[PDB]
Amino acid sequence: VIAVTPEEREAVMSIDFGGAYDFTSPGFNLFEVREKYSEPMDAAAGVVYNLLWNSGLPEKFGCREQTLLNFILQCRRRYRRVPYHNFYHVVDVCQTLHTYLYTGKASELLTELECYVLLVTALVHDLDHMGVNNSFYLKTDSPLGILSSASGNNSVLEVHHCSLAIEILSDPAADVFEGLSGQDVAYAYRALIDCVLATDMAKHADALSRFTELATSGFEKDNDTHRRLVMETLIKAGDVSNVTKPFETSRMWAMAVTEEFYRQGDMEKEKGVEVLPMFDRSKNNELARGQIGFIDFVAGKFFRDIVGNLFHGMQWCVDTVNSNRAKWQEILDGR
Amino acid sequence: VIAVTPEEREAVMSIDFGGAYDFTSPGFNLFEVREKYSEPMDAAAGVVYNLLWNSGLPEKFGCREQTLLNFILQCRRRYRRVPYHNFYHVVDVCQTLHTYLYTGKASELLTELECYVLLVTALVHDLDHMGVNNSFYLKTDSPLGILSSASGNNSVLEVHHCSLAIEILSDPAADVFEGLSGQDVAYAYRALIDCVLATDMAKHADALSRFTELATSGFEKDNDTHRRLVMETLIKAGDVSNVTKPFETSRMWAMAVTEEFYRQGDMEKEKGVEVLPMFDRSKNNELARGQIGFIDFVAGKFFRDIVGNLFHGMQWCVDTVNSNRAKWQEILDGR
Ligand SMILES: CC(C)Cn1c(=O)n(C)c(=O)c2nc[nH]c21
Ligand SMILES: CC(C)Cn1c(=O)n(C)c(=O)c2nc[nH]c21
Ligand SMILES: [Mg+2]
Ligand SMILES: [Mg+2]
Ligand SMILES: [Zn+2]
Ligand SMILES: [Zn+2]
Repeated sequence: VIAVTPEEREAVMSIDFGGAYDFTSPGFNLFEVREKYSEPMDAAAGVVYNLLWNSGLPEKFGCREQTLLNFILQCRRRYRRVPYHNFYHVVDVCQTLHTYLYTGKASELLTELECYVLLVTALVHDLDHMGVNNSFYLKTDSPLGILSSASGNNSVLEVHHCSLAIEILSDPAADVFEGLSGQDVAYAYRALIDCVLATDMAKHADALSRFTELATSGFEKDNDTHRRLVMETLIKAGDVSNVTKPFETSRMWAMAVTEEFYRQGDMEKEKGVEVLPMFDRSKNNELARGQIGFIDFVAGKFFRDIVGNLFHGMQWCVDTVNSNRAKWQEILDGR
Repeated sequence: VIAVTPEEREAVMSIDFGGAYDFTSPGFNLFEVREKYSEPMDAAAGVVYNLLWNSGLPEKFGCREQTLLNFILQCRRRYRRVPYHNFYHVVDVCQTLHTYLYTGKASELLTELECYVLLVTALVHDLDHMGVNNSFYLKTDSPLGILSSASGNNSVLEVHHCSLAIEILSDPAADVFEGLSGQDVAYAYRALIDCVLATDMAKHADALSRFTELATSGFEKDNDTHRRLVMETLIKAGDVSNVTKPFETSRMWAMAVTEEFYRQGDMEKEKGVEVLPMFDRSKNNELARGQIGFIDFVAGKFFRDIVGNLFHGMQWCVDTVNSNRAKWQEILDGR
């Protein structure tokens, strides 16, 4: 086990935000932080450390300050230098989930322990992502794809993310569940795992269907399964929240996603496997049309459905994705 | 990636066996090597390097000498200091499989590539075993157990071993599949994974059932699935081969298995969960009783069945397990 050094912790703690940022606000722009600090990775770690510690949740559940920081840094160490699925993506999902829980009032549907676990889970949900999706592993006969097929689980990356999450938390120095009872620890692990596994987009249609059925049948807060579905739906929302952010911020995320997809396509061309147009740098896809498509077919539809049927406090997400769609449409009609 | 140093390789190559051992013989006794050499772990690594390199298979498939040695050492690094599931167990399974393939003539049912992959697989089949079985993870609500429940695969340990095998092989310096074509590499990985997953004893009955059907319908060497089942059955045989070795050697293995089981039992008592008789140190069970039970209802029938139905050249395994049962019975009747 490679321990986190005092220098590494000090590099994050020394970051001075000068009270010029509201990490609890939906308007927070992580790209601004990345551009204004010479050490963007330390600054990013600082954003989540500040946000999580200041929430009072870690302290409430017996997690020490240093343990929380070590956890954040151990997670960071496991994210690669890819265009999109890097440390910044999970910092963003974590911060975004905080806004859904507290600014969006989703915390009213969960216990405090579940809110804590959901925020922690955001940081481990994409561990060791290599910039290629599950399909790539299966199409290229990659070892990880072969193992997933033989073991009987199509969630290639998600099970991998869970395994690494368990590895990180097995270290006493980074165990953010260190203050929980044995019963709560087992409960927390299952919730964390359920949430990470729920991010597999191959389960999207079914996930949305189940959420809708829960909402229409009547949410019962005393039902652990109902609350679990809420947790899974929230992390899914954060995972596809890029299109619900202020236009300019949404575009920056889109350019990152695009470059990552193109790099996967470059690898697929080399391996002689099928390359979907959206992953092909040579088919000059239009950014605007692609964003309108993701909004209409996936993300916009998802937010309109979950906000309209249960997460009423997250209306701003819908108003913004609708506004962004109109802006992209305007761009299309202009070219 | 932690590279293997020249000094580490030198420590293995400096081991002088002289001509005191025949690593290709069913009579080879690994305990003799362990007891006599001051650096038993280096000597054990030397046994496998000598056996595998001198087989001609690594060279035939483009595996370089240093690559093979690095692979052996990378595997060794991942075995823990537990009583039974340590590096010596996999060295034993590897050596035993060689005897089944060449002394037992099982190589006649496989391609040379499959023989090579089978031998390599023996070294990675128990990577990072912690001295407790799959049941332990489930009974104690361990994170790995929870992930298994959520993922759908009950072979907790075996999937883990495969994951680490993939990790080791991802290193160009230890990639023993480095000389294979892309097609053969994918084939090799699937075979290795199938074989490791086949070692989960929870699937024993089904594994034997399918093997029997293979014999019932007729083995066809040109059928890739038939040869795959042969590979899986052979590694299973090697895995439970302790009872087929010369009595004194078999007895020493039994002592190691027993102590590991007792330690799992001690841990279960500390966690407040059920402890089965076989794992209870406090009952002071007779070594002979446990071996007779294992022979009578598991290993005994298994060898009699696979040898009688297809592996006819491995008759000595059946003859020895029968003579061993008789000796255990005499130890009991004498006490
Ligand atoms: C990255 C991917 C899993 C989800 N995702 C995304 O976040 N944005 C912004 C997209 O435009 C997009 N298009 C497909 N998938 C997408
Ligand atoms: C390690 C275990 C799963 C297999 N195994 C074994 O190899 N020996 C020698 C035993 O006596 C035994 N008893 C139960 N399982 C056993
Ligand atoms: Mg993901
Ligand atoms: Mg095993
Ligand atoms: Zn994600
Ligand atoms: Zn084994």
